[PDB]
Amino acid sequence: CPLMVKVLDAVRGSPAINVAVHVFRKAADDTWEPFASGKTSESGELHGLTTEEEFVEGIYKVEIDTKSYWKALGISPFHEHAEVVFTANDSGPRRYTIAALLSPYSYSTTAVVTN
Amino acid sequence: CPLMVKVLDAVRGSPAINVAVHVFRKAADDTWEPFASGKTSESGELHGLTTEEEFVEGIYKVEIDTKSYWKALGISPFHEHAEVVFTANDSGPRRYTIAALLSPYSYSTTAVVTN
Amino acid sequence: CPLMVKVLDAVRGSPAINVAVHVFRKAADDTWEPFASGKTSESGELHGLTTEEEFVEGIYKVEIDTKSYWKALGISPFHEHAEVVFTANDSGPRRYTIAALLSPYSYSTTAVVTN
Amino acid sequence: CPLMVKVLDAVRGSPAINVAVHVFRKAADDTWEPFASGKTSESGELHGLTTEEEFVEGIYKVEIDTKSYWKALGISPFHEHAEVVFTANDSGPRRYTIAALLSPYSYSTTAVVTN
Ligand SMILES: Cc1cc(-c2nc3ccccc3s2)ccc1N
Ligand SMILES: Cc1cc(-c2nc3ccccc3s2)ccc1N
Repeated sequence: CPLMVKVLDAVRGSPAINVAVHVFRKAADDTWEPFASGKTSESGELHGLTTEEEFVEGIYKVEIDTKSYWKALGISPFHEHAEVVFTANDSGPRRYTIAALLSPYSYSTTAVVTN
Repeated sequence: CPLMVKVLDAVRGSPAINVAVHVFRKAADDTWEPFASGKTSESGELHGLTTEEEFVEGIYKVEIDTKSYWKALGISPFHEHAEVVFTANDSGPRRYTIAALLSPYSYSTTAVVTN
Repeated sequence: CPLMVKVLDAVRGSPAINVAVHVFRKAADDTWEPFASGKTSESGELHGLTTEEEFVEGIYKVEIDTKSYWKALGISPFHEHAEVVFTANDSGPRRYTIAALLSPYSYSTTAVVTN
Repeated sequence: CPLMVKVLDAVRGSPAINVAVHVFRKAADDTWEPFASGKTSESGELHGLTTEEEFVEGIYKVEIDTKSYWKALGISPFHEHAEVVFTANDSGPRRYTIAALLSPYSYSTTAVVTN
């Protein structure tokens, strides 16, 4: 509910299906601890990463494994992955959608924060 | 069902709400005839523009009235509107989503074509 | 000099070379009159479209012929072209760079306005 | 010369000036070692980060300090920074331009790779 990831393919004009996504939370020692992960669905979406109880304020990193996605399509890509790093705050809207639009040599990302 | 428009605001990190959208279809005389229109919802989406029966193959133009959107937020914009021009074909997937991500001096658009 | 167009290819990570560009200006009768045209160089850039004297106040449309670009590379893209429509020089003369980043099913455009 | 960074502001339609950029290279022990750093000029560009001799094969991370950029302009943005991670020079030496287009809740990045 509170954190969703959506991935789109700008070459095929389609959801980016079966993309691995890893979420990390910054620890007190300034290391990235694993938090949640999954693979995007047939709709390009990854739901159920976390719960309101566990998604406390902090710095989070969403890593989208774009290189493996392009390699599986036979397309040489530029990036190792796409990383989205942000602070979650409780004074802001409650639902976070991290969206990424992928091309072999480019990506765009935006946050949609609602409620 | 066959044609949906989704608009996002990259300044606020939100759906772009109440954006006027006008759809045109190219006529035989190479003029743009009005086809469908509406305003985006609270989710930034505009549904119900057309039906499968009416959405025949042809060249379509989706005009998103970005200038009025930014002016209503007190932000000086660059573009008069964002225009998305494309051919609809029956050999391709059946549902078209035209997505646009808006900033005052920039926009990005992508097509998600599924089924 | 006062109007430059730069086009990049997000699939190859390269300038988009030999892209046709047509510029129009809205006339008093609300028709798009031809204003200037050209093709991008090896650097993806198109210079020398107009002069300070000729580039008067008005509403301009920069049409970037993306479909022909992709088709020549063996890709059947979504868009017919990318159109950038804006009011120019209404505060006085300015220098405009219209940049476009192209993918088969997506494009992004931004303006850099100086002076 | 072999590595350049260019940053644009999609809110103002201008180069993003005085943006801090830190480059890291992955070491044999899989740690990110500092490689180069600098700030964008009035043109939004950062030149002279490295040399052909020093810019050997490896995995590099270009960290663009977008949060500090927006905060200085009175905007509380979403991202901590924009990170661009890529393998460089594995086919031989190349010239890399990392471009980023910034909005408060979104960024786009592309690579132009030549030679
Ligand atoms: C980064 C980016 C994202 C999008 C989209 N987000 C969403 C989010 C939810 C549903 C459809 C879409 S489509 C569209 C254009 C760009 N550039
Ligand atoms: C990431 C991105 C970058 C650009 C631009 N790169 C350059 C590089 C050199 C000169 C002008 C421009 S403009 C345009 C659109 C997007 N989305």
